[PDB]
Amino acid sequence: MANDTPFSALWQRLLTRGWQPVEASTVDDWIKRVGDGVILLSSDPRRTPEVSDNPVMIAELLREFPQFDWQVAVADLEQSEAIGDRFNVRRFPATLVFTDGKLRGALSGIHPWAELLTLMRSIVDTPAAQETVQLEHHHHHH
Repeated sequence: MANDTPFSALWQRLLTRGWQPVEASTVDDWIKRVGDGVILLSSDPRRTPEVSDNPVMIAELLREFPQFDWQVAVADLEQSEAIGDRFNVRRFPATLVFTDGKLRGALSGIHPWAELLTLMRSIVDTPAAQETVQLEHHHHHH
């Protein structure tokens, strides 16, 4: 891993709320380790009035599924583009649904509650089993 790096005060404020800062590359190993969790991409950008969203409702989501212990990560602004591409969310703000150490999908659309429950539940209906392929190294050379 790295040494942890707060890019700016605008960034570090998210770390004050919590969550792990991940990259498009190192998110792979992160997922396999945590098993169950959600990655927050670069969500809502600035507008003009305070009609923004900001990740505050993701907490109640997490606590609504207390069956698993979810780890939440943040994909910065840059990593979100590569990560979004990889998980086929195109390039739009969405939460990545990871359970069982495997990808369930993304949450693009469905913003208010009620519908979110059934929509997400439809995807996380039944638990599964992961392929289990964790190649970790100490020092092969670097």
